[PDB]
Order: sequence, then C-alpha cells, then structure tokens
Amino acid sequence: IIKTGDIMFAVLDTSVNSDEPGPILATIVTGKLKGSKLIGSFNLPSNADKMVITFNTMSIPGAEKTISISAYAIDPNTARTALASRTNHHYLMRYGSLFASSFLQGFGNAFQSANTTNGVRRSTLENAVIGLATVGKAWSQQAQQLFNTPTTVEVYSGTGLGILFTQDVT
Amino acid sequence: IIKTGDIMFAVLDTSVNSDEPGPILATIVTGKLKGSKLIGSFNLPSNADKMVITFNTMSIPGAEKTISISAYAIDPNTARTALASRTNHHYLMRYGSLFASSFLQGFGNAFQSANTTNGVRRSTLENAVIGLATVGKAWSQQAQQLFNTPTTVEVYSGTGLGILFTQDVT
Amino acid sequence: IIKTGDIMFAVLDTSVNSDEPGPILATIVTGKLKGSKLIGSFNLPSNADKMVITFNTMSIPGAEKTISISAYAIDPNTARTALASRTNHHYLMRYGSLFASSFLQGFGNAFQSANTTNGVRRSTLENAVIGLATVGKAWSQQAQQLFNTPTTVEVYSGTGLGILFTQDVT
Amino acid sequence: IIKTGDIMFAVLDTSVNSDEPGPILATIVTGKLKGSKLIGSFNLPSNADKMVITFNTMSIPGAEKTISISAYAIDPNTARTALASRTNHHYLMRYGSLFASSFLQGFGNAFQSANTTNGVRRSTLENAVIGLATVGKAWSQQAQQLFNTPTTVEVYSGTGLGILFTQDVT
Repeated sequence: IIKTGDIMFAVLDTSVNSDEPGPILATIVTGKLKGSKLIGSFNLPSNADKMVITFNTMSIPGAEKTISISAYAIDPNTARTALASRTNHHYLMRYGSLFASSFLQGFGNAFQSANTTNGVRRSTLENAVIGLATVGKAWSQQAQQLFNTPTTVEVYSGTGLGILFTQDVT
Repeated sequence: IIKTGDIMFAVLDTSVNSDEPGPILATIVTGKLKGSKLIGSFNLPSNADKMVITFNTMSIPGAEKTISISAYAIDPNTARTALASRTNHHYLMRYGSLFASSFLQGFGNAFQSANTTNGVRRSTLENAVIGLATVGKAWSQQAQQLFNTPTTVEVYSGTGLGILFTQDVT
Repeated sequence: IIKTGDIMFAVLDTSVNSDEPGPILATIVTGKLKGSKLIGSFNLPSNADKMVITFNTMSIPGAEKTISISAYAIDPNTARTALASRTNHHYLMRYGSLFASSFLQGFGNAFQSANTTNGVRRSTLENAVIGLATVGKAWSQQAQQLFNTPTTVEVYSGTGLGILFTQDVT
Repeated sequence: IIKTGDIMFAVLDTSVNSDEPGPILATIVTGKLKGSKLIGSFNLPSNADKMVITFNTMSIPGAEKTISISAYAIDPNTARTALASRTNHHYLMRYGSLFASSFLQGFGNAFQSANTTNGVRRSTLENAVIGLATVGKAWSQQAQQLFNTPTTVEVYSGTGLGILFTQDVT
C-alpha cells in the first residue's frame, strides 16, 4: 500500500536527454518497497530549464505483475518537481551563428558601399570583405532556423530522486 | 470534519516554480489533523507577481483513502491568497536584448549615413560600428520574442502556509 | 519470464545507419536467456545526435515461436536510451557548399561592380572572377537543398548495449 | 524451419542497379539449405549511398513449391543491412554541366557589359565569348533538371551477403 504524497527515495539508472524521447527507469532504495523498478517518461515544459519526470509503472520485487501508478520525481536538495543535472542553451550555435553571419553581411555591405559614384578597389577589398557579404547573407538564411533549437536538459544516471505519488496505489 | 473558512497551517515541503507545471505537496503541521498531506496545483494570473496555490486532495494519516477537497494557500504574513518567495521579471533577458540589439542597429545605421554624396572610411568605421547594424538587426528580430517570457514566481520548500477551505469536509 | 525494468545485456551484431531504414538484430550474451535474438528498429528524433533502438521481437533458443516484446536499447557507460557510435553532421557538404557557392557570387558581383560608368576590363578580370558570379548563383541555388541533409547516426556491429523491457514478457 | 534472426550466408548471382527495377536472385551456399533460390527486390532510401535488399520468396531444393518469406540482405565486413559494390553520384554530369553551363553565361555577359556608352569590339570578342553567353544560358536551363539525377547504386553478381530472416519459416 502507498498513500498519496508518500515520498520514497529512488536513484536514477537511465540517464535522460530532452532531445531523445524514451522511457526512464528508477530504482527505489529506501523503504518497505526496496528495489522496485519505476518506469516513466519526461516532459520539457517548453519554457523551463528543468524537465518534469513522471513515473507511470512500478514493478515491485516479488509481485505477480506491474501496477499502474501516478507519480512524479522531485529533486532532493531543492524539493522541486523538476530535474536538470545539466541544462544547455546553444549559445554558440544560435548566437554564434546569428552574430557572425549577420556581421559578415553588414561588414561586406559596408565595404561595398564604402565608395560610390562603383570605384576602383584592390583585390582583397572585394575578396575577404565584399565577397563575404553574400556568405553572411545565405548563412543568415540558415541561421534563423538554427535559433529555434530548444535548450537540452540532461539528468544523469546517478541522481537521487524523491518519488511523490499523487494517487493511491493498490 | 472541516468547516468552510477553517484555517489550519501547513508547510510547503515541495518547492514550486511557475515555469514547470507540477503537483504541490504541503504537510499540515498544527491542529487536530497533524501530518496530513495536501496535493494541489498553482496558477499564475498572467498579470500578477504572485501565484495562487489551490489544494484539491487531502490524505489524512489513518484514513482509509484520500478525500477530495477545496482549499487555497494563503501567505501567513500578508494573509493574501498568493505565494511568492521570489518573483523574477527577466529585466536582463528582455531589456538587455531590446536595448542592446536596437542600440547596435541604430549605432550602425548612424555611422552608415555619416557622410553621403560615401567617401573613404577606415576599416574599423565599418568593422566595429557599421557592420554591427546588421547583427543588431537580426538580434532585434530575435529579441521581440524574448520579451514575451513570463515572470517566474518561485515558492520555496520551507514556506509555511495557511490553508483556507472553501468547502465542507466529510 | 521477464519483469518490467529488467536490463539484459546484448551485443549488436548488425550495424545500423540512420539513412537506410532496416531491421536491427542483437544477441543477448549474459543472463538466463542467452543467445536469444532481438529483432527491432530505430528512430532518429530529428533533433538529437543519437538514435533510439526499439526492439520489438525476441526469439528465445529452445522456444517454439518468436514472442512479441517491448524493449529499448540503452547505451552502457552512459545509461542513456540512445545509441550512437559515430554521428555525422555534413559540415563540408552543407557549410562548405554554402560558404563557397555564395562566396563566388559575392566575389564575382564585386568585380562586376568594381567599376561602372566606361567599364574596360581584362580577360582574367572576367574569366575567374566575374564569370564565377553566375556559377555561384547557380551553385548556391542548389546548395540550399544540400543544407537539409539530415545528420547520420551509425551504431557499429560490436556495440554492446543493455536492453530495458518496458512491459512484462509472458 | 527457420527462426527469426537466423543468418544464412548466400551469394548473389544477379547484378543489380538502382536505375533498373527488377528481381534479384541469390543462392544460399552454407547451411542445411544449400542451394535455395531467394528472390527479392531492392529499395533506395533516397538519402543513402547504399540500397536495401529484401527477399520475399524462397525455393528450397526438393520442396513441393516456393514459400513466401521475409528476409533482408546484410553485407559482411560491415554487417549493415544495405548492399553497395559501387556508388556513383554523377559529379561530372550534374556539377560539370552546372559549373560550365553557368560559367559560359557569366563569362559572356561580362564581355557584353565590358564596355557601355562605343562597342568597337572585335569579331572574336563576340565569336567565342559574348556569343557563348546565350548557349550557356540555354545549357544552364537544361542543367537544373539534369542536377536531379539520383545516385546509382550497383551490387555486383559475385557479392556474398548474409540473409537475416525477420519471420519464421513454416
């Protein structure tokens, strides 16, 4: 029997990544149900740096079959119902490719319009500056799509958890 | 039996955050129902700096099952029906990307049209000023969406509560 | 019998590539069910650098028929539910064909506009510079389509992996 | 009786080509069924450099008739489920006719615009340079459609391959 709100401590043993949807396994370590296997999933709230892990199957050792369950994983040392061993916003892929393609475009167009009647210029004044103006343009067309890469949240495979049951377990 | 308007004090033992929707657990500390566990949710009113915790399930120690309930969490200090241990308006994510990208755009376009019939310019007159006008423009297009990040309200895990019941308990 | 959450170690004897969809076979090495053949498939989540293997058939040596099954392959020493022995982002066929097709266009248009009204030029002033403006214009047209080639994830044929069963096996 | 996952080594005796749809025959060389005639087809995943061979009819010597079957051809020394003895992207047909058709157009237009009001240019200054702009413009028109020729995958007729059965044989 498990009441509602009964926190029991588990350990993660399947490291999760927000980019790869898959089942997550945890193993209860302390309590009258020691060694039970919790199978669940996760859900990134699309505006948060931590992912919410919900467990929906429990395999008690010595039980005949696995019982459906409603549960959530809270993070000890924070008591928050969200886990993030490492969150990663792509600051060099979304901002390093948006501040470098646009800069190339601007720095090339500036050299192009630096003289107008269209004026005699040296070969490198059109090689490594004006020529890049197009490189930064096309790159920019492929840099706005790189910006929409969601932040990736990874919970490692040794993290302790507090499993909180939101409903009674038969 | 808990009558409508009866207040018993809990302790919010699960830290909550507005970004991540998850269950909220509070253990009643004082009164004739000691150690009872309240499971509920939150709601950000989209125009307030505080969030409303509304408990809707109570598990009494010794009860056969968990009873449905209607309750609200009130801050013991201000007596308001809203909790916020820390409210975070993103003044650097939204006013640091709107005042810096647009400033770069303006500072670049100002150097672009400084002299016009465009005469000879030094390399930094197009590298570090004019070329930025594009990196501040694209950034601007990616900063009008950063402005819509909702304020993050966080209630800690030691926050004492008051529980106001708006319905009779049988 | 196999309970939910039971991890059985297997070796992948069929190398896989994300480009070509095909069945994947894994032979269990350790456990009470040794030598059983797991037939399954794979999925690339279109935003991750690793692929999720979903075994769905198990042939036990000594059985009369192959049993349906639900299991995922987890990568040991990482415990993640995704496998990747080599991940290939085509940084030369997508970015090398986008930074060179567009660079030719800009480098050619710069020489084309390098003098405008007479516009008297040399034979090499239009052979390998201005004449390359058009080809780049074509190449960059065919390089936007090259940018959409998905990354290829390859799991080799010696990769040992755990198998986590998400449902009971009777 | 053949289980699921059983690998039997066969040799191809019908060379295949991705451009020519048709049946592919293989003969099993090792095992208790030495001399069967696997008949199958192929598939090109439209983004891969190798083709997937799938057999769906097996003619055991001495059998009453040929049996419907499910199998895949895996390539030894790689173990991958795809075969390719020679992969041919038409680099000279697609890029040699794109970098020369478009180069002619630009090289001709550059000579055309090399002087504008006074066009005292000589006869060869329009024979094989300016006059080549139009033909190039035609060739580039017939080279965009030529760019979409799919890659040619060829598996030769001495190619030994393993056969992996994904279904039981009765």
